[PDB]
Amino acid sequence: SGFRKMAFPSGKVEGCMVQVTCGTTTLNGLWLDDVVYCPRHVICTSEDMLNPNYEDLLIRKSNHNFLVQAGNVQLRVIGHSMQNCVLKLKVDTANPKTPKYKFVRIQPGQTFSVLACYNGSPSGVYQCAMRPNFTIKGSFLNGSCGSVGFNIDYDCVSFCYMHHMELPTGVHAGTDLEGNFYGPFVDRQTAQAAGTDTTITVNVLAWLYAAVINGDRWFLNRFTTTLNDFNLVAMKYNYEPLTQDHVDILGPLSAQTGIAVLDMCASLKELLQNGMNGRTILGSALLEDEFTPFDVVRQCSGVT
Amino acid sequence: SGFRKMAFPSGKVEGCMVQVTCGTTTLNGLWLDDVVYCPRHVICTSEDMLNPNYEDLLIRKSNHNFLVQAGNVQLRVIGHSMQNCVLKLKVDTANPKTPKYKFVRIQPGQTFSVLACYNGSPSGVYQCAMRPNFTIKGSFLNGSCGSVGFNIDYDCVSFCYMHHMELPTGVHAGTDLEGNFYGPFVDRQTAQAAGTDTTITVNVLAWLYAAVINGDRWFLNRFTTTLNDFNLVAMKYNYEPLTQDHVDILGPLSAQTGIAVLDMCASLKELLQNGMNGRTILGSALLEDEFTPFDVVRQCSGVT
Ligand SMILES: O=C(Nc1cccnc1)Nc1cccc(Cl)c1
Ligand SMILES: O=C(Nc1cccnc1)Nc1cccc(Cl)c1
Repeated sequence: SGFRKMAFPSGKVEGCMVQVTCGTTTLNGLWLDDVVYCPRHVICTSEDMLNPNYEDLLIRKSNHNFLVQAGNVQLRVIGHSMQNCVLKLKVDTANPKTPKYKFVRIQPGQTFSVLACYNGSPSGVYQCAMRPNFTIKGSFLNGSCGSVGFNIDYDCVSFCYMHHMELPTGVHAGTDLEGNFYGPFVDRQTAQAAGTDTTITVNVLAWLYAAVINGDRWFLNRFTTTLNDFNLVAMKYNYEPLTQDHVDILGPLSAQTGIAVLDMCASLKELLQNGMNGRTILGSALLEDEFTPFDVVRQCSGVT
Repeated sequence: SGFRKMAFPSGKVEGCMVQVTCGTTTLNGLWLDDVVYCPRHVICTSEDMLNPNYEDLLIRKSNHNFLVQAGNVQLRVIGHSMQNCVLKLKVDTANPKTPKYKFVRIQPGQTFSVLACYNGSPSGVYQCAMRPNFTIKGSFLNGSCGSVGFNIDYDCVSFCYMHHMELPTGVHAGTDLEGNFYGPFVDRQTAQAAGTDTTITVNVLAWLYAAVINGDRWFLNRFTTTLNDFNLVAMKYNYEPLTQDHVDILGPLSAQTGIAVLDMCASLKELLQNGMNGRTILGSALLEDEFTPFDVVRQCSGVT
């Protein structure tokens, strides 16, 4: 029992972190096989960041200008290429620590672990959700760029995120490992509108099932609701509309607890309309949305 | 910017996890050098757990009865010994993945990362605080015993905790790596009183400084207080009494923000007496106490 915001074990990802330097900028790279991936803004200077012409900035750079260091060993760069907002540096040595890996583009509302790094060295690991508006509320400082987000299925690391920037609002933006930004963001030092965010309804419901499994049941009530009635409440409280797909994904949790999904929706409806009344659920005084139904089943079953 | 409940990178600890089986019980062991450490209750059966005579149960066991598996390789056990509530299994092979390590007994209120494991395999990593009452509010299932808590200072892993049991209340109890329980707990299937817990005042204050550094300043006020006046409020709200040692430890955070420690104490006093008024601080609707001043400085400075 007990429920924590649990990150994946970061060992397989720590073995992939390197330092990338170009000119006066140093950030993190991910070394998989004979390729080092890093944000393309490593090639910029303070004069460039307002509206960099990346194609032009990269033309002034040669293989020898990209200094890649993995701990104490220097990697030899034999090729460089820009793919969207990421640079791919071909190196002459395949990473002996390369795990089984995939590059995936996660969907908004899905979760992942972030291994925050500075100068190619890991500082910490935390669990994140990709917000419905494609931002992440992380913990990153200048130098953390190139830190990656990932999920692990037994021995395969699915990399889903690479950190690129902090918006003027303090929220974070980045790309998939093909350099495609999540959201409307561009890698420029400019004010950029993050769209209206909503709460990930299916995750809140999954976390309410996690609460029930772990003994916190005060919020359960004698009511039920329909998808339509619930969705009017979700609309009013800036919650993502619930669909039958979401109900279907909550099936295992519904089967384990014996509480029908629409009955849990009626609990959530009462928590939205009345608040917590100074009470807590799994140590929280607000409705948590950064656990998916998959995360709940995995944590409550002990998947390694 | 941003503030997360950040765990240490778990790679150095994942390389130490093994599976320990004795009879019909399987749990986790920590393999450091040529020694495997695990909870001594691995030698019990369901008939024994109410009041095991560990000395007697261990006498019926030989080196060949302790099956230690590190992934796919079996380790050869050449010695066994009980030290307090831990078994030390001498193996003929030193762990090639042994990092620089220390065994430390942490103080209540200090934090650490837990690498939850099942059958010698890591499932996840999370940050914990040792409660003032020597319990930990973790996430552990049956089979998680032997999972360890640790801190990392550059390349040295200070192991501080090994998981032994879940109390009937759902909170967790365990030992240091010499087998000494934290708190009054004994490794028996019996109801055991956890003492009255309090909130870790110095940590809440450290987290209020983390909030200020990251832009959340609404709670700051025009008031100040004394250690004595604050301690009367702390007494009323079951907060640990604040001492000059705690104020001294908050010195760096006080210097960085320019907010005197007693001024931050007056903010905390108003939050205790008036609550949050439906507002949040660093994404939380309650006062967080699982970040030490050291954790705040480290996260806000980027120590790797
Ligand atoms: O945000 C940037 N760095 C940073 C700082 C703090 C936290 N995370 C990241 N650098 C940057 C500046 C302007 C545009 C771009 Cl793409 C990158
Ligand atoms: O608690 C025990 N296991 C467990 C289950 C769930 C979460 N954490 C641990 N086993 C045990 C039973 C009785 C006394 C002792 Cl020391 C150990």
